[PDB]
Amino acid sequence: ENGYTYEDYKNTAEWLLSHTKHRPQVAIICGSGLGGLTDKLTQAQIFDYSEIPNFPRSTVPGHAGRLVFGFLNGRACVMMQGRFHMYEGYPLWKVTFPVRVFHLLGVDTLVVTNAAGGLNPKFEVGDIMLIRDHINLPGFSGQNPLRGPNDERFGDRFPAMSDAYDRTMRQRALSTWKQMGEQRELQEGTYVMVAGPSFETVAECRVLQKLGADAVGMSTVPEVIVARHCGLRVFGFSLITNKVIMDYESLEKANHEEVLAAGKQAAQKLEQFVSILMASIPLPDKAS
Amino acid sequence: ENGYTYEDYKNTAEWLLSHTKHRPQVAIICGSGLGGLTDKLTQAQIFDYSEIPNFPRSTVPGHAGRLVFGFLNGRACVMMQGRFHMYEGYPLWKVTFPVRVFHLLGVDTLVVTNAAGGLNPKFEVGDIMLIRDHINLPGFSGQNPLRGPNDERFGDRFPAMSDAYDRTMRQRALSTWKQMGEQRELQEGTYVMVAGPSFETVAECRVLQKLGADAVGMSTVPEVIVARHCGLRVFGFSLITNKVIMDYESLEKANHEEVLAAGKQAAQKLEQFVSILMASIPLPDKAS
Amino acid sequence: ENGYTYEDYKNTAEWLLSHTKHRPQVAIICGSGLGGLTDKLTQAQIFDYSEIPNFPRSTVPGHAGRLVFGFLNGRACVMMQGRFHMYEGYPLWKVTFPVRVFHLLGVDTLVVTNAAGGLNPKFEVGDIMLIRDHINLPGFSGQNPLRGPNDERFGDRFPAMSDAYDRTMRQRALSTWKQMGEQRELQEGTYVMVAGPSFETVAECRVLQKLGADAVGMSTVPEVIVARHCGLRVFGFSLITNKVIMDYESLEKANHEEVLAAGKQAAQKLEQFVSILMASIPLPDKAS
Ligand SMILES: Nc1nc2[nH]cnc2c(=O)[nH]1
Ligand SMILES: Nc1nc2[nH]cnc2c(=O)[nH]1
Ligand SMILES: Nc1nc2[nH]cnc2c(=O)[nH]1
Repeated sequence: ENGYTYEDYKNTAEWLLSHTKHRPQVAIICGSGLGGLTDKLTQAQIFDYSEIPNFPRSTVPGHAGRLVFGFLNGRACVMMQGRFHMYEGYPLWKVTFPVRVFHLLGVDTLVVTNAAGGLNPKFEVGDIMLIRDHINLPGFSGQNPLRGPNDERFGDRFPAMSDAYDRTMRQRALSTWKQMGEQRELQEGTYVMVAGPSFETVAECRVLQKLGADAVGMSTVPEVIVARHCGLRVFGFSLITNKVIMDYESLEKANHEEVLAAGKQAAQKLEQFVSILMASIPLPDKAS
Repeated sequence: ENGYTYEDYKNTAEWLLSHTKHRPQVAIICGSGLGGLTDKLTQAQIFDYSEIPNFPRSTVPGHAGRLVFGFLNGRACVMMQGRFHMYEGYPLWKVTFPVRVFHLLGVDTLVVTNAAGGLNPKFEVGDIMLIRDHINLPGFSGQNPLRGPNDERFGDRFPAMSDAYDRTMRQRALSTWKQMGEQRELQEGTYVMVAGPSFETVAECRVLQKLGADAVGMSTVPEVIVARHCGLRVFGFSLITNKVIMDYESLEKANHEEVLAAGKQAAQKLEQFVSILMASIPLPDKAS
Repeated sequence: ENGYTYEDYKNTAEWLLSHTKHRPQVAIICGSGLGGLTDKLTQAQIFDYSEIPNFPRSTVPGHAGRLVFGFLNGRACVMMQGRFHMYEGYPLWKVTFPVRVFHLLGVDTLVVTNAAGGLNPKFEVGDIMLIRDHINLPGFSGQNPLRGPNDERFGDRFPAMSDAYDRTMRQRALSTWKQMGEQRELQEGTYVMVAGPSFETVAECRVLQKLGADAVGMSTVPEVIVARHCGLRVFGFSLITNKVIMDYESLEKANHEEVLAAGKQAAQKLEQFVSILMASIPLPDKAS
């Protein structure tokens, strides 16, 4: 919304289109440490956020912030390596800008990935959690990417989000995990978005737990919301990079070298899993 | 606050006053589908938000956004048909502007109405819920209409809200429902304001439930707060237009054609009920 | 962050330094009614917020808003009498500005004090609560003082806050309370920051209770967060000035004359307690 006008999304979509032979069907948003997925593309055309018109450039990253087009396991993709977060200063209408243009490019599905902390006791670090639902803490307070006058050309005023995370895709995902003969199971739960850049206190770790959250993070939710408003099929995963909740002798506290989640090894596992699912995402062709 | 200065409220009050023979004692804010209450006025003087000076115009509505003066069942009213919401972009000091000017017009009571979703299991759609209390989610985070320097000419710095919804008015309301010989009872509970324009996920529907909320909505609370700061008697109702909370087979999801709450029929029931209560609201005359 | 640049904190630190013979080791932030602690200083050099460069002046206070340097029970202090709150309009990067400059002055410890309402049933007004942890409601929604690009010269991007309130200092504080032979014990619990200037409804008083909060307030948390990001040892107390949570016959409601907490008497008790603890805060000298 604000700051951006429809023609803005229009000019950015047309520009990209006229600058790439590619026409994407699936946009993929890589979470921290899941950018290597871009290595899995064939015929990649890399665009630096900066080159792309109204596209929000990176506050610091950049060189870990690019939009790369290609083909992944059957599908025509567009991967955003290095996503925007509101903790970096971007208003939510800049953070979710990409999604609006992906819609105008022709994208019909959005797989969003992220790194998150483990709230559910079952979860072990390294785990992967299929996002079945979410709790939008910023949104309850006004920080919803849809705020402002609504463009009925994109969507409705009051979109429902109870059915956000595609049921089929999540079923097919659970099945694909099994068909791969995977040992540690594909977990599943509610992701709670929290804004601030600092990590949580035990007291905070307990309210999110009490609220029903399984993994906590600082992104995804805004993009899921504007994806859905546009009518995109959405599904995502969370790479549990850590976990906490004990005043009673924390013995640790986290920082960032912790948010690696077995680094390469565990990240590679999501990257291939995600690539395997390209086959399981419906062709626009109708494929009947 | 911000954007508005006292003389602004002053000029808007004086202008309206000098433009209307009417001097209101009760301001009524109509929720979605409760604008027909304006049909119940006698000697209506209709002002388009736009004509009124510093008055925030409607982002899209307008022609469902007007301030109409008149008499309703004994009382001298001023009804706002088409209220402002923060999900439309209005900062909370624009959303609650009317209340500040109604105070300067002479208003001493404010009946606020709204449409809300049912969180309490008891509630059936079509129901009416007497607002006994509220949970201000945006306010916990900073989105409180009172934020900014405080004008002691309007009120205190730290107004108490534990006694927001007038006890007497709510008693008289419960009684009036019974005197009307009403079948389905007048429900009563805590209203939780949530900002974002999109509707809630099941996971979100469960935190609001856990927090103690009975009906969820996206307005009222900001206006109740600035009404009280001014010293106005406040009371309101919620037209339960829908209800949800089940990951375990939602089978539905809502949108907006759902938020009708038996449309006309149920809305008419609140509109007359509200008109009947004009008799039950104390005359400034002291009436002793 | 925003609005302020590093050189800004730099110029304000150097200016103060060049304007005071003093070099502080402990910054103390006085809560409502705890400003008399400034009376306990020796060799005080008082600076009006206004005189100090980029320093946010007071929205109304001022004459209850000053930065006074001196010595308190062994330590070289800098006390902020009259702290900034976001309910007054200050963006969180103005509210927490002092802390950033105190860091540049040489401060290594920050004792923050505040007045709060009692959520825990045990607490009696007049009580003092050692802040062992907190729940940052504004931060969950985006209102975190660290938001914006991160200055690695001050700290990391994702600072941990699970270990915010210094364990040792809190142990030494508990001990000092006992060594003083104090009757009513030094309480301890989780402080929940809430923004809005108005006070809470019973319904709101119950969510904070359910969330695990022991005392509710409208400050401290933002400053604790930026203090920690800088690497400062932080510890604080809360003067329980009141308490509520009963729809079922509130019988009272609060306002501000209530937030006195036995005024002088109870405030004096925290002021001396705080002064006694100067001895218990480690000299930068290493003191080995
Ligand atoms: N807020 C938050 N975000 C995370 N991202 C990865 N781990 C965490 C965590 O523990 N907390
Ligand atoms: N947030 C919200 N607002 C509503 N207004 C009417 N129904 C609803 C609902 O289900 N949710
Ligand atoms: N929010 C809030 N702040 C306080 N500060 C002192 N008492 C209170 C209280 O009851 N509520």
